[PDB]
Amino acid sequence: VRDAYIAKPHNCVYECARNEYCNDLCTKNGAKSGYCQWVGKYGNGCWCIELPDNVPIRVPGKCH
Amino acid sequence: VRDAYIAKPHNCVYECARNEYCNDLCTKNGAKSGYCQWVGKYGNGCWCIELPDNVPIRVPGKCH
Repeated sequence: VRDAYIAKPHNCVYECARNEYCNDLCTKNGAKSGYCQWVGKYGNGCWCIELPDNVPIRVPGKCH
Repeated sequence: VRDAYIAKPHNCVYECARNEYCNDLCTKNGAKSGYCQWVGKYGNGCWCIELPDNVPIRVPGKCH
């Protein structure tokens, strides 16, 4: 498992305005919990705790 | 076509913090354009202009 921004196609974050939205998105995908980052590595977006390894995450590179 | 909040499965909005994120999402799904609406019927989320009828929208009920 890993803690990371959960990705949507292709190598993009899910933006967010509140923590519960991210908690729900994360747990639906198997993570323990999640919250909304504002000033993390990739800016605004959902961050998941203990996301299963085969769920895509945001990594270095361009989103589109 | 209708102006509406585009839905993420299942009956969820896409939350947002910048307009390009919504315009990108809405136009990929065939809308004329879209923007990040902070306040509205279904609170913060992407609002699309003239989304095609076959693309789900947020409707009453809970996101799941």
